[PDB]
Parts: sequence; C-alpha cells; structure tokens
Amino acid sequence: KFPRVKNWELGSITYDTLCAQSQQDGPCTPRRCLGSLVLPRKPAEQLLSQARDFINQYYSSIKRSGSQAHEERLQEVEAEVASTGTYHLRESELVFGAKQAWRNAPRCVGRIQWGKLQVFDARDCSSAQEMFTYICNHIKYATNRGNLRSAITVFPQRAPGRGDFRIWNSQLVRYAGYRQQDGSVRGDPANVEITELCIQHGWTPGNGRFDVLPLLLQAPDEAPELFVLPPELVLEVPLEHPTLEWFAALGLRWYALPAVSNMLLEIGGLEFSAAPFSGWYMSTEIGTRNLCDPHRYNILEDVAVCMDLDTRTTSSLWKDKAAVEINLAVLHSFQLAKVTIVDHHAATVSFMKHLDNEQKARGGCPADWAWIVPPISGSLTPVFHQEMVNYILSPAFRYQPDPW
Amino acid sequence: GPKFPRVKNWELGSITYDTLCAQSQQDGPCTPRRCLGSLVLPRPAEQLLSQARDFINQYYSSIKRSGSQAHEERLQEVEAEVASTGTYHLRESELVFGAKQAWRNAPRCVGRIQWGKLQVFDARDCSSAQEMFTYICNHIKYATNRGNLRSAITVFPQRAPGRGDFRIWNSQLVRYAGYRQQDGSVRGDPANVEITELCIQHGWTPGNGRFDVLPLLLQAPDEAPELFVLPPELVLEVPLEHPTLEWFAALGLRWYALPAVSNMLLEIGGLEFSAAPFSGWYMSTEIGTRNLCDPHRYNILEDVAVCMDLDTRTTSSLWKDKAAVEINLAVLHSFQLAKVTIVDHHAATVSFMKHLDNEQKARGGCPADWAWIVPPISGSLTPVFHQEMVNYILSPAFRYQPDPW
Ligand code: HEM
Ligand code: HEM
Ligand SMILES: Cc1cc(N)nc(COC[C@@H]2C[C@@H](OCc3cc(C)cc(N)n3)CN2)c1
Ligand SMILES: Cc1cc(N)nc(COC[C@@H]2C[C@@H](OCc3cc(C)cc(N)n3)CN2)c1
Ligand SMILES: C[C@H](O)[C@H](O)[C@H]1CNc2nc(N)[nH]c(=O)c2N1
Ligand SMILES: C[C@H](O)[C@H](O)[C@H]1CNc2nc(N)[nH]c(=O)c2N1
Ligand SMILES: [Zn+2]
Repeated sequence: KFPRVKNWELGSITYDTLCAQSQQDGPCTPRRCLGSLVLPRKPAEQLLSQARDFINQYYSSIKRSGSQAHEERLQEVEAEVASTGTYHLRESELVFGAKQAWRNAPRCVGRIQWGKLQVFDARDCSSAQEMFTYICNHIKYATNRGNLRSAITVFPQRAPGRGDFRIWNSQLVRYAGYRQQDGSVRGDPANVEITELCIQHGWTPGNGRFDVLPLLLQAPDEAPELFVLPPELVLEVPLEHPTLEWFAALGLRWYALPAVSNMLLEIGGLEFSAAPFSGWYMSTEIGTRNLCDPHRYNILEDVAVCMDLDTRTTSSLWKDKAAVEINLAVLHSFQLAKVTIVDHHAATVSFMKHLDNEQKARGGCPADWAWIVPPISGSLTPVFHQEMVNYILSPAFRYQPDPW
Repeated sequence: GPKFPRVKNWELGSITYDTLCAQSQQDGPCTPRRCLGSLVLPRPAEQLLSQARDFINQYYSSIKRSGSQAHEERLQEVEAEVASTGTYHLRESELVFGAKQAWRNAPRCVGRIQWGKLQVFDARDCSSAQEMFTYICNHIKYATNRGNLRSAITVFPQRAPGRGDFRIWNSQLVRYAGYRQQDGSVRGDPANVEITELCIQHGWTPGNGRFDVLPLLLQAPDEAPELFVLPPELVLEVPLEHPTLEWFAALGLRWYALPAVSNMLLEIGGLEFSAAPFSGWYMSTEIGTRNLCDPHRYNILEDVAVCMDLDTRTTSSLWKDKAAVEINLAVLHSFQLAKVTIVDHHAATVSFMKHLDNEQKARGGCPADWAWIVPPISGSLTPVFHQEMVNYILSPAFRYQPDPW
C-alpha cells in the first residue's frame, strides 16, 4: 500500500503516503514498468468531483476548511455545473491551482521555488491580438533585465462548444530549424516542423542558426495568426569560455527565458489549453541537451576538434571532455551577462531540500527519476542516490495534442 | 497500433512494440497508480511443476524440437520426478541454456550483447566448503586468463527440501576491506563494512590498508561458513595512473580486474541455485565513477580536484565533473596499458543498442531497466539515454536473496 523509499548515500528511509491521493492512472502495470516512456499512449458527475476536491484543497490551504465561505463556495460550483455543464475559478483559486500544478510536476527539478510564482490572469482574452499583448508583458516581467522571475499567464479555459485557445509554439522563444536540399538542418532540428508552419502562414524566414521564431497564436475556431516578438524583449546570451579563447568564435548563443507554451493546465476539472509558464534555466538543459544532443545542435565534435582531442576512439573520453567545457561556458556566460542560471549540482541539492520539505508537508513527493537526474554526472549529484515514486496528482500540467 | 507497449527512440525517431513482455510470469512493483521503477529492491508442488514445464518448453523451443517426442518425454520425466521427490534435476545442456537465458533476461545489465558467450562450469557435484573453494579458484583462473577476460559462471548444488543451502557470504569474489575507525570514518571500502566484520568474527586477521582483498566466507549445507584466503597471484589488480597527470599514480589507487557477483540466486524452471557466482569484465564507469567517487564509497572526488587545482568551494566551477572525467580516463588508460579487458561507457552503450535490435528480431523486445542502463556520467552523451525501455521479469533469472546471516 505505502512504498518504502530509501536514499542510498545516507541510508535513510521514508514512506510515501501522498501517492494514495492519486486518482489518475499512469502507464505502468504489475506486468511491466513503462516509467521511461516520455508520452502516454493517449460528464457532470465527474467534473463535480474534481471541482469539489479542488475547492476542498483550496480552503484547506487557507485553513478556512469547513467554514461558511467554504460551504457557500461548494454551492456556487454545484449550482453552476448543474445549470451550465461547467464553472469558473475565482482569481485566488486559480493562483493556488497554478502553484499547486507546479508543485505536483514530477519532471521538474526546480520545485523548491513552487511557492513563488507570478500568476497573470488572461482569462478575459478574446483574440490572438490580445494573446500577443499578454505574452509580451509576461516576457518583460519574467525576464526583468536578467533577474528572472517565475511566471505563468493563463488564457481562457476550454469549453464544450468551441475550439481552444492555443500557442502553437512549444516554447515562447525557439530558434528556427531550416530543412536543406540535402536533408540536413540549419538551426535547431527540434523546430523543423514549427519553422515550416510559420513560413506557410506567411513568415519571411532567415537563414541563420539562431533566428528567433515568430509566435503562431490561435483564438478559438480561427486560423492561427503570426506575431513577431520585438527583438529587445528576447534577452539572449552569447556564449564564451573562461579560459578557451577560440570558443567565442564558434558564434554560439542561447536565450535566457525557458517558457513552456504547448502544455495544458488542469485545475479542479477545468482545462487551460494555453497557460505558458517560465522559470530560469539549469545549465545542463542548454549545455548538454540543446547543444550536444545528436538530433539537436550536435556541437560536441566541433568543440573537441577545437580542443584538439583524439576524436578517433571513444576511450579518450573526448565527448565527456567537450561536454564539460560547453556546460562551463554556459554557466560562465550567464554569470557574466548577469542572467539567472543554476548548475545541476546546486539545483539537485535544493531538490533534495524540497523532498524533505514535502515529506513533512504532505507525506511524499511525486518525482520521475529519469527526468530529475541530470544528463551529465548523474551519480555525482545526490538525486541519483535517491529513490523516487512517480504518480499523478491534480492540479497538473499535462501534455496535449498539437493543434493541427 | 497493436496492444503492446510502443517504444520510442527519441534520437533516431524510430519505433518498436515490445511483445516479449507478454511472456512475463511475475509481477514487478509498479501499479497503474504509482511507478516504483527507481527502487533498487522493492518488497510447493504445482507452482514448481508449472515453472518447470515452462522452462522445459523454452529449452525445446530453443533447440527447435518443440512438440516432439523428446519434448513430451522430458515433460513426463520432470513431473514423474516431482511426483516422487518433490523436486527435479536439469540435464547438463539445460543448465547451460538456462544460465545464458538468465543473463539474457537481466534488465540491469548493459553487457548483454555478450550473452551467448558464457562458459558454464557445472559444479553440482560439489559437496564441501573446501571444494567450493577449489571451484571458485578454478573459476577465477579461467575467467581472469591473465587479463584476457572471459565470461563465466560456476553453478553449485540447488536448494533441497529441508537441507541447508550452499552460500557464498561475500557479495563479490573480489572485495576490499572496510575498517570502521575509532573516529567513525572508514578505511578502505565502506560498502564492505559488514562483511569485513563477519570475516574478523569468523577468525580472520585483518590488515589496515585501503585495498586489502577480503577472504571468502563459504557455507556448505547445515555447516557454519568457512574462511578461505585467495592466493594473491590469482587476484589480478590494476594500479591506476593517468595518461598525462603524472601525480595521479602517486595516489596509490588500484582496482581489481574481475567483477564476479557471488550473492545472487540463479532460478531456472523453479529450481534455485543459491550459490552460482558469475563474472564478466568491467565497464569503466563502475570503477571510476561509482566505486571511487560515490560519497558513500571511496569518495575521492575532492582529493582529486584539489590535486587538479580546481575551485572546490563553488558548485559552478564543475570541479566535480572535471575530476570524475579524469578518474574515469585514468581507469581506461590503466586497464589498457595493463592489457586487462575493460569497456568504456560509450562502447558499451552502443553495443547494448545493437543488442536491443538483435533481440527485437529474435524475441520481440528486451527487458531493460533505464536507470541502470544509462551510465552514471555522461548519460545523454550515450545513445541509451534516448531509448525508451520496458522493464519486466522473465525466467530464468538472477534474483537478489536475503543475506545468509
Ligand atoms: C524556477 C526555476 C525552474 C527550474 C530551474 C526548473 C527546472 C526544470 C528542468 C531542468 C526541467 C526538465 C526540462 C527538460 O528536460 O526539458 C523542468 C521540467 C518541468 N518544469 Fe521546471 N523548473 C523551473 C520552474 C518551473 C515553473 C515556474 C514551472 C511551472 C509553473 C515548471 C514546471 C515544469 C514542468 C510542467 C516540467 C515538465 C516539462 C515536460 O514534461 O516537458 N518549472 N523544470
Ligand atoms: C561481459 C561483460 C559485462 C559487462 C560490461 C556487464 C555490465 C554490467 C554493468 C555495468 C552492470 C551494473 C553494475 C552495477 O551498477 O552495480 C551489470 C549488472 C548485471 N549483470 Fe552484467 N555485465 C557483463 C557480464 C555479465 C555476465 C557474464 C553476467 C551473468 C552471466 C551478468 C549479469 C548481470 C546481472 C544479473 C546484473 C545486475 C546486478 C545487480 O542487480 O546488482 N553480466 N552488468
Ligand atoms: C519552466 C521551465 C524551466 C526550465 N529550466 N526548463 C524548462 C524546459 O521545458 C521542458 C520542455 C518540455 C518538453 O517538450 C514537450 C515535448 C514533448 C515531446 C514528447 C516531444 C516534443 N518534441 N516536445 C521537453 N522540454 C521549463
Ligand atoms: C558480472 C558483472 C560484470 C560487470 N561488469 N559488473 C558487474 C557488477 O555487479 C553488480 C553489483 C553486485 C550487486 O550486489 C547486490 C546485493 C548486495 C548486497 C549487499 C545485498 C543484496 N541483497 N544484493 C549490485 N551491484 C557484474
Ligand atoms: C527516453 C528517455 O526517457 C528520455 O530520453 C528522457 C530521459 N530523461 C530526460 N530528462 C529530462 N530532464 N529531460 C528529458 O527530455 C529527458 N528525456
Ligand atoms: C535510487 C537509484 O535507483 C539508485 O541510485 C540506482 C540508480 N542507477 C543505478 N545504476 C547502476 N548501474 N547501478 C546502481 O547501483 C544504480 N543505482
Ligand atoms: Zn514503473
């Protein structure tokens, strides 16, 4: 019933009682574990239950649980669903759901910050045009000249009649990927499809490796519309190396703001199909995955040749050496440009602190080991040695289909 | 789609479905409500017979004589034997087959491309702790082969009704002492603190180095275990040096050549081999990253970063990453120089991808534990980081088993 959970470095044991609050099945069965899969294979009575449970969550969180205001709020929601099929959240309830969805996210190592989230209410949005204004204000706020501040902006919820509000881009800042005659890619290979969708809805493309993409924003049942982000709003960091001089000449750079924009926010049964959120980068996201993945910018080889390493054989560990400097370069450059970054040691240490905090607060913390453990130097970080239970709690961020 | 797990590689964009998982006869620890895949250890006449029949079925499949007269006579032979004894016995070639299949089935092993090349020593005639020792010594000699390492397993008698087990108390054939100090620290390998203390309690005269090879504690049925010292010439060790950091040799770090797991249970067709030590060759990250750099193992990262002159006061210098890479290069360099088989985490994972593809064609999938397959340094620099994996238990298997004491 309740899983024993051991840290292998310290020999300490806890018991997860929180997982008993899960009400959504993940992918695993007793016959086989599917925990390393990235995606899943994927009614008034049931909306009422999710809503009840979430309002309960809310009033508990403000300690007014059971009181008059709590009863009256449960009545409003019920009366509203029975009549209309749906309901709406109060701004304060929303703010709480957003924080909580972040707190519940098993794949996020940055959760120590969960209580500090600026929530922009954009539920009074009726056009791609308005979406764009809200998106620009979010970016300005979040960026704050390099002093990054966590933020979410919440667009109008999904409804029975109509199409969704959608940001088509997976992130608010993305570099173009250009498919070439010879089938190779200029720019970021991850963004091939979105680059092409932009061109098709009328974008004049560049030809660089680091061209910031426009936004395709979709108001309900309408064609998506194209919006260019003003260049001065997209803070970028040119990459250099503390001791390696040539490195700067590789012309590498990355943007400051990691802002997820294709994920669905679910609160109390209500669904928010456009609810972009941002914090700040952990350097291994840029240094290791975005620049070193073979199906990304794939720069290892370039770098190692520049370092004059023996590229001929795996056992010289040239890949491990190059990766280490590229990560160092990212940290150096962000520090130099006074933009917020966290290294993977600092981040995982504070994740451990968060795990402890959550054990005392809620009796557990849903966590996805494969995603929490950094993509270089796993066992050198404390999370490697930590056993973790993965389950789904609501409020949640979920994946959702692409709108095309 | 088919109703079998869809499995994706996010580097190459390629897709497969694991149908082999259908053959699983045993529940792991996960449920629809929570995944427990990161946990290291999560918590009879008719049962035996049906496990047996299934294994015999596998054997006869594997020789392409499935449904034959020799198949139905073997089945009949097996049930007769249980009917009159409560147990049964494997033919020689059956044990060979099932030992290989147990390796083949091991979700945590990245070295499985090698699974068809296992020397199987049959030691089911063994009858004393002294004889266990001779067998083990022969195993080590053969497996070691002056540094040209060869995979091997030695199989001692299976569990019997009421009669006591054969047990190797040590967790590996080669293990370094861990001495608990008066200041509360540990000299040597802290992983081996309990076994060192049991060795002394059973009459071993301990040393006081960081790298004292432990003696073997060997248990024959219903007997207290007996102590045997390995002759130093049988235990091949590699002194560690670095190709360019001249001072690294001065640290006096060393590791042994032969990784030989001695405390796991080999289960075949319901039969349980409580002593069945097996060995291969190391992947370099086991030594240089885990055994040397784990904070609860040798913990040498700081010391090495100091020697390298790194800024150890700030996480953001990546001093931990830089030192681990060098310790890892030193392991590879030194094994190479000493002509002792070893494989780096790149070569190994590449070959595990080849193995996945072979197994896809051969069996329709491959049970694999992603957290153990991905190496503990440079994870996403290896092709297996990007490969989804399905984890499940197939038999024959190696399982963990309660410590004999
Ligand atoms: C405050 C600084 C933060 C840091 C350092 C951080 C760190 C990370 C990292 C490293 C990942 C894995 C990313 C990847 O591999 O692509 C991640 C995932 C995630 N984070 Fe954060 N995070 C932060 C803030 C936030 C915020 C503000 C939210 C939402 C309000 C959030 C929600 C999520 C979610 C839902 C995922 C899973 C994404 C997915 O499934 O693709 N994080 N976080
Ligand atoms: C041929 C060279 C081999 C290599 C490079 C290799 C590689 C590995 C590695 C790196 C591990 C993880 C070790 C750890 O983190 O504790 C492992 C685990 C394992 N291997 Fe191998 N292996 C090899 C041969 C073998 C052989 C010959 C067998 C048995 C016949 C075997 C069976 C196992 C089992 C059962 C595990 C899991 C052990 C556990 O859960 O503690 N491997 N293998
Ligand atoms: C808030 C935040 C902070 C921070 N430091 N980093 C992030 C990174 O965002 C995570 C994104 C979400 C994931 O993308 C969604 C996705 C899923 C799948 C299956 C495919 C695909 N192309 N894209 C992969 N990385 C987000
Ligand atoms: C055969 C082989 C080759 C190779 N390159 N590497 C290996 C590594 O062996 C795996 C080790 C031994 C295992 O010990 C398991 C164990 C230990 C203890 C103290 C108790 C227990 N129940 N089970 C875990 N990791 C084995
Ligand atoms: C296939 C595997 O699950 C996939 O590569 C995962 C592994 N761990 C990850 N971890 C993080 N943080 N982000 C990722 O994109 C991935 N990818
Ligand atoms: C908690 C976690 O499961 C544990 O640290 C695992 C992670 N992956 C591993 N992988 C291997 N190969 N060996 C190990 O000992 C571990 N330890
Ligand atoms: Zn699972």
